[PDB]
Amino acid sequence: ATIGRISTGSKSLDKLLGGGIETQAITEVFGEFGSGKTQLAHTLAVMVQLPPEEGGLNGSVMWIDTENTFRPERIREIAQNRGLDPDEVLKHIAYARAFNSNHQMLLVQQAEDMIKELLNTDRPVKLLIVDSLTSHFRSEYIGALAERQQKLAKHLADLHRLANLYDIAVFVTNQVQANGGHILAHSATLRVYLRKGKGGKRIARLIDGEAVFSITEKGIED
Ligand SMILES: Oc1cc2ccccc2cc1O
Repeated sequence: ATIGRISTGSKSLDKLLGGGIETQAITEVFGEFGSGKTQLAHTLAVMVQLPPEEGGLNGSVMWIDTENTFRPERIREIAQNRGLDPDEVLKHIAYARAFNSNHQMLLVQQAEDMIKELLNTDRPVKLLIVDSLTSHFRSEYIGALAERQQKLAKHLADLHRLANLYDIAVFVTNQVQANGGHILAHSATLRVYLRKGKGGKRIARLIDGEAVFSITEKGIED
């Protein structure tokens, strides 16, 4: 398949990304608590449902939530201010809460079943969100870094296999703050560092210029 792109909602961020986040890729956004990673996830879950002329892929979404941070009412707001019907947008987001890191890993295998079901339809899965990818692994493997890295490596490999095999954009969030971080090392296809700037602006930089945007009723925008 050709590489598809999903607009982030921000022209600035899209330019930094060469058009948007890519299918057949894992995009990892990392930064401190409150930097806006989950807002970017919510925005992408709407944008992907637009036609390509507006920066989407007419795609369906699968969302794995590890922190109970998915907000359907926020999806509705973004959809309504992106000219889409909010009920339709929500009907095309499959949502699951991961109870722990082992359940999170099983949910990726389950996602493949729905991906296959939708593959030949007019609304194939085009976006798989894992928010937060690292939170359960970090809390469960305190004092056991070597074992944590083994499990994370397999999880990321599963996500790669889905991105490439089914032409999906995988978008993952990772909280990194004071003294923290192996990030995801070199595993993601693309690492985006997100931070707060003056006056509520958000600033993004590729790790391995900078885009600037705001969180609004449209999700994010310049
Ligand atoms: O109905 C489902 C929703 C999911 C969401 C994310 C990951 C896996 C899922 C599996 C489902 O059957």
